[PDB]
Amino acid sequence: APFVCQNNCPGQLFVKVAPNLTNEYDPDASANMSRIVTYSDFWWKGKLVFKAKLRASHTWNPIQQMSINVDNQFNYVPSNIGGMKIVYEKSQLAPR
Amino acid sequence: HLVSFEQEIFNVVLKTVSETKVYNNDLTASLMVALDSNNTMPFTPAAMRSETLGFYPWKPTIPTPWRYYFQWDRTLIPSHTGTSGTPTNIYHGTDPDDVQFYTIENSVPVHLLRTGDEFATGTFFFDCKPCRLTHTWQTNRALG
Amino acid sequence: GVGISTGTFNNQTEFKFLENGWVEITANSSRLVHLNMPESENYRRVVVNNMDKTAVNGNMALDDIHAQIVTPWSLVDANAWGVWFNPGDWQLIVNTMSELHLVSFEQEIFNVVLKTVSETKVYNNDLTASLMVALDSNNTMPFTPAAMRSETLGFYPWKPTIPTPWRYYFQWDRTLIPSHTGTSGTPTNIYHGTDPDDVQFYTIENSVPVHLLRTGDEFATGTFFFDCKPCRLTHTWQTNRALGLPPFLNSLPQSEGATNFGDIGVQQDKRRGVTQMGNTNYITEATIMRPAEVGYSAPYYSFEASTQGPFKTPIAAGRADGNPRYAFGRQHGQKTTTTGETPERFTYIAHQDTGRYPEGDWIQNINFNLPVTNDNVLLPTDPIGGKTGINYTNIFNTYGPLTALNNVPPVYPNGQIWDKEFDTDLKPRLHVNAPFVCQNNCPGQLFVKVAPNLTNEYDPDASANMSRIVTYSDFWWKGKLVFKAKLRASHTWNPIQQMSINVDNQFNYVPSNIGGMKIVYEKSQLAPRKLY
Amino acid sequence: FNNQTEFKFLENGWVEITANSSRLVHLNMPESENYRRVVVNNMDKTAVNGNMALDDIHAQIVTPWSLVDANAWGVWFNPGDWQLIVNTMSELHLVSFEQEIFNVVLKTVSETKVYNNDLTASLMVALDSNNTMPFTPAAMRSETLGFYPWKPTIPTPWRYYFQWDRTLIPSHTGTSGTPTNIYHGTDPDDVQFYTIENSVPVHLLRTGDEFATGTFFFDCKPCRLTHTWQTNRALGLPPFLNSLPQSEGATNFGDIGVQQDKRRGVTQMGNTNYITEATIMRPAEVGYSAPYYSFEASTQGPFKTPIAAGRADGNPRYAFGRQHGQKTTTTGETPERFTYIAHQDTGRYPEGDWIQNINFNLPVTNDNVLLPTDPIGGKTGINYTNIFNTYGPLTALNNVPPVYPNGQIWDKEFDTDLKPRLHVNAPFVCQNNCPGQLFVKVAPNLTNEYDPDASANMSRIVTYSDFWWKGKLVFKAKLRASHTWNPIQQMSINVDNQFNYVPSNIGGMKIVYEKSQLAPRKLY
Amino acid sequence: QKTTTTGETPERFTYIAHQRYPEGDWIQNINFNLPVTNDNVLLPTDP
Amino acid sequence: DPDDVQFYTIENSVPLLRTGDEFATGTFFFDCKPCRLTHTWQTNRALG
Repeated sequence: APFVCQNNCPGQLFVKVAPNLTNEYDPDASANMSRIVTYSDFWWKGKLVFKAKLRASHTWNPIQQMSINVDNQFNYVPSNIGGMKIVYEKSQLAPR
Repeated sequence: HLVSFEQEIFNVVLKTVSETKVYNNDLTASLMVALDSNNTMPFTPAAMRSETLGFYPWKPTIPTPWRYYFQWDRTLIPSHTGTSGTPTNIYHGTDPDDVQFYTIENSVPVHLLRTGDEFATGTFFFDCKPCRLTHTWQTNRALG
Repeated sequence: GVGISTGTFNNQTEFKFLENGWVEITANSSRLVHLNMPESENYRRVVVNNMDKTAVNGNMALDDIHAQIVTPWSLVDANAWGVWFNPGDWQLIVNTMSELHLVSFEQEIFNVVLKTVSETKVYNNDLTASLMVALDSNNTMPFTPAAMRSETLGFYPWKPTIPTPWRYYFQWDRTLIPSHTGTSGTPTNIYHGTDPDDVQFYTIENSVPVHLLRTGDEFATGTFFFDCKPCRLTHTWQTNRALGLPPFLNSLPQSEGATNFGDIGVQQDKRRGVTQMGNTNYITEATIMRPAEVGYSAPYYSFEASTQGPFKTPIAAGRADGNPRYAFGRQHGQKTTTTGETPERFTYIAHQDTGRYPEGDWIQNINFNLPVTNDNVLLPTDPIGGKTGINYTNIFNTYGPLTALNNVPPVYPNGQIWDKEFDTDLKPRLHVNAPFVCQNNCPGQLFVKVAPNLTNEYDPDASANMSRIVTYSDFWWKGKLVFKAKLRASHTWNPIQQMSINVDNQFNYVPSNIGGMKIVYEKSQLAPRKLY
Repeated sequence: FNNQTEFKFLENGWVEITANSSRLVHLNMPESENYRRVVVNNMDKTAVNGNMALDDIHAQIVTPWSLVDANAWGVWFNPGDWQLIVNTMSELHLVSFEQEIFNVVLKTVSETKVYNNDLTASLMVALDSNNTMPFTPAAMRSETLGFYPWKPTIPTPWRYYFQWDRTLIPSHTGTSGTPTNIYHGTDPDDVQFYTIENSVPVHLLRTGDEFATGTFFFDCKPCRLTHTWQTNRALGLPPFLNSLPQSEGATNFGDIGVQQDKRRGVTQMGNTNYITEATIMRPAEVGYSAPYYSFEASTQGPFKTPIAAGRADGNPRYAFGRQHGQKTTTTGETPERFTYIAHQDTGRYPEGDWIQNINFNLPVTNDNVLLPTDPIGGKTGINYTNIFNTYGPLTALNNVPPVYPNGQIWDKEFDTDLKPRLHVNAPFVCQNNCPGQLFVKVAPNLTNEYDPDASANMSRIVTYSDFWWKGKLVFKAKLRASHTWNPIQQMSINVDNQFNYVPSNIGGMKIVYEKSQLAPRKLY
Repeated sequence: QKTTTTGETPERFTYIAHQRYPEGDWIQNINFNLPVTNDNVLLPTDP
Repeated sequence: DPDDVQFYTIENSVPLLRTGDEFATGTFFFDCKPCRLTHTWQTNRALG
């Protein structure tokens, strides 16, 4: 990663479904618990916040930059049957 | 820089399946949720197994089924193809004085969420140094 | 909780006759709106190519090629007069008002209900699941007025409504070279190209915030205020001959009968006056100067081509060869008990007399012989380019610094109310499609989508989309469009034209008690207005 | 001296660009102090039949002054800075402009040659803060101050058009005789002779003193660094596709559902039923067909009727020299040239234009349609799309992009009562008043041999000057945002274009055209 | 990966980050015989 | 290589003199750790 938390990081978030125990089960059984077929779905939301410094031009020459071109164009729009992709993108472009 | 982070889980629904299949709601049972707020459990991000939440907004996602990697004892002497015989390749179990067992239910508080309530991770903050999105070409030949 | 409804149905439109000759018209409206789930949640890029009907020569106008991003969301668009005012209201406003403004607009969704299908089909409420709703309050999405396809909400209060599935244009290249029946060349027609310069893929989920409603809570767009210019409910009759002072008459008709006429006494070259003919002495009403030109001629049935294919050049006014033609279905005014697929159709023959008559006009040489020889005059029947049916008026254009024009009239029920300004640096002077143009921003388009009601069958790896429980939603939309309008006046001695229920048209309004209703079109501009 | 550019940041995402530019400026004394009324001619070439387009006849007042003009982009921004301006920002406004001049030098030549110092004499300078002199922007002739800081540059000798009368009746190859091709002199009512000496007060400068302006403040409306891609066909709501595809691959097109004559919608023209994407009503018109390569005759001879946006025709072609961006190591006199194929889709494509008769019988027959293939006036080349004009009240246009480095920045609004809606040459047009031009001249080092009775030019010692110049030009601009899931186009250094931006072995340099309006914008 | 492809094969890539060359360097004897003799230099070619 | 290009000029980056006038810098201050003249006596043979 580019960042590492020195003291501590944000907490690890765990989720589990409480058992829908059937009436036939009781704890004296040796076998695994008999449950009703159950599933849960939920909506998640979060907000990372970054601080960033806008660059400034110090060379005379223009720097390399990330750009759509004729070749890579269709990577960034869906297909007929609803496909999507996310092609990788380089991340330390400007010459220091 | 990293500055702040938060989460919330909201608009929960729990459901059950009746056998064709028919789909029904649940309200008495709960979605169990726990936040390891002090990094007590072994720190194990999902990118190691490549199972973080999906990247497209307009699609459901699955959370990774969690496991943590235990203590164990094993030896393997190297060899290369064309060598005769078989190397010493044995598993020995565990060092019981280094073994540790972790469980959520005694390590972390649990919220029994239901179809009607939220859980909100508090606004965390970071101490991270500047990342710098630029690169250097100068080798040792190009110094001075 | 679930048990309590939240909002009240209301179509009761009311007239507040405020002070000093202005009336504030609160067009409340309400409908029941029915959504099915999307066909699939994935955004699809689709491209259409009717090579079949446009490989045949001479079918240049039939072209339908385009690309569009078929989108899971649906659009709830009220931008049509029929959604707001009933025929009694329109009778009133056209007969009694002169000028009209657009003040403010509001929306709220309430009483949302969501249902799923279980085995014949048996239907139940899913009290836990959700409807997604999203307002583009900043107009980040491209403006897509549904009236141009007759896809607004339905114009009847009592009958339910279905909202249009949303889609928007995505850039394409095409050249279609024209050809006639009997051209050998088999012209170039190539369906392909998207430039990287121009790609714009917009998604609701990223571009705007979204609310996840449940059966029990409401969404309300706050009061958005328009800024627009006035619209005139009155029409101008003076084409250029009827402007200014008429000539003086020396011999008035002595009889009462219309078969006799009055005479100018002074011979045509002895007359006084001002002219725009530097080398000719005759003064005649076809030649006397006038302050400026009313109306403008334009090349009629001109198609022109830019990067995205050929298109019809719009014209600001008509004399039918320029007046708009409308087409619409059961939900928008066709007699609802009719079988069959053919949309009802009308052409709005506007009363605005500032049109042109391309069989009436000619050009003649600067020497200006009065009895023109054939070589010194270009009649509208003469060929151009050797073609027999094409004449000079098809190429002609008189638009100038001098040409005055009226705005497009309202048209009831199928016409638009508002449109958005083009984001060009140089703005056009009028819009052919709507009377009012939002200068700053238009009201946010409102989008809706049944929240995915997943089965237990979803995974990261499945190539197929998620296995959806078949789910549908019905919600009660309510809108409040507030107009402001001045009352008419009575300058003339003799009464203006007014809308009325003449005995023949009567049973186009009162319900054909077999079950049907219709909504016949009404002229919007009735009274005359003096131009100069 | 300064040539740094500073990007100060303001509240809410505006940015202020303080562009500094400085130069070492060289000026020889005039050939003569005589104002000259020169009539200029190419009589034989324009009198050969068919050569009307090359008609150069004009009259001008040659002046004993030079013009210091900073009115082009390359004076102020370098390729590195222009990248950041183009690719991060959506809108741009001019704020303010000032000049100042410093470290004047003044010398004479004597006889190898000895280059004397002449601290006694003076350099002559005139700031036209009163906007008296007719505006004569050097960008159109590629004569601005040079687009590099380091090497010196020369200010161009100044001149302005006099009035003239000319007629040139056109004729084709093989027409009989020579058509009426005459210069009729000038009308007395139109005459305008100006002199700097009675238009502007003149400062005298020496080695040891300096000059500075006040800050001109601009009133201009925004230029946009983004382009509109939608034409008429892409406005509004697409038709609903009843039969969506079932496979990937471009061969699997989608099919709009119900037949042509039975679809719903609105059409502007209505004697026939068909609602199609060509015929569906759209809110307005983007662009317009201008009559292409129309030349019109004035009192002062023929001229090209300009066009608002191009599709090559109508797109601007710049010709420029070594001081303004041609590779300075080159020898010879052929100027470098580029045609700026602008990004805007506001143009028009004449080969797809067609007209058809009112009746609209659907598969059209030859006698009821007019095509670009078809003659007008018997001329087998010229077709109706040349004489066509569809400027109308519904036409909408986008002001001209910036052209870097040769393009002009600001330009003056014409004094006419009815003013044009856009200018062809400059993105910004200044309404109330415009930057005062700056003129420079060298005072005569008269010989002792001068007297007023001699009718030849005044005898002078060979004199020349150089001086350092410093302009400061301030812009305000707005930063863009990620309105869309895809990345936009951007300017970049790549394997092919890298050597354009870095010097040669001899240390010469070049500057290459950078497409400005580079990000897409939602039109409707 | 393309959401609509079938199959179990993952998509792979490597980050050629903008920023050693083992084939291009050597270790030699301290005495520094400039036209170096075989025994006095160790090269990447050498087993 | 195109990513690596860094062309610089004094005139475009950095902010005149004659006989009888002068130039001066601002006064700089360092924050370096001190240099020391001590001799470490432990060697490959001598340790502890």
